[PDB]
Amino acid sequence: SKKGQTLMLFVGVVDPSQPDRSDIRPFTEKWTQIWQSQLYNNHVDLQVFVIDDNRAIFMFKNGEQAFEAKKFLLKQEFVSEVTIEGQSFDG
Amino acid sequence: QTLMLFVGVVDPSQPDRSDIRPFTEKWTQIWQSQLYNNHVDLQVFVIDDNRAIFMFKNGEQAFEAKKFLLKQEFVSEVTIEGQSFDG
Ligand SMILES: [Cl-]
Ligand SMILES: [Cl-]
Ligand SMILES: [Cl-]
Ligand SMILES: [Cl-]
Repeated sequence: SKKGQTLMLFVGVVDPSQPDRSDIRPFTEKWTQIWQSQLYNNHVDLQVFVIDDNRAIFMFKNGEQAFEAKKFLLKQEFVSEVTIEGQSFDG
Repeated sequence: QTLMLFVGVVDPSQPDRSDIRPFTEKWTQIWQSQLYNNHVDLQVFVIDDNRAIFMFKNGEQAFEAKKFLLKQEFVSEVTIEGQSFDG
């Protein structure tokens, strides 16, 4: 069982070597898994879903850690943006 | 185990358009409400202008919802995933 509401991140990826290119799925898959590993080693457990060729969702086991994860991701070269969202309605 | 559904939405009156956020927001709310009136509680996370995640913390209810959603005119696709953290 979890403590707290469910939060996730959306994480955009840009390859600076090809900056206007959105169809970079291999690169997004590579780097999101690396970031997941680095976050795991900082004691932040999350599940990754690659939902576009250049965008992924990180779902947290503990939503309290969403800000630590956003802060980490925004330090990474290939992260273009990061937003945090909770549930859309009231269910 | 918590289960979730990835739900794709299509507006047949705006065929081949993904920029249908108002329609997606309306219909995901309606489906959530209809399921709640039959005792299935879920949370919606809208993830694109035509896609949402429905999360079922009573996990088994996800298969009931999947059956309900796949027969909706405005649902293009529904896939089911389990919540799982490496460890
Ligand atoms: Cl590391
Ligand atoms: Cl994962
Ligand atoms: Cl944000
Ligand atoms: Cl909700």
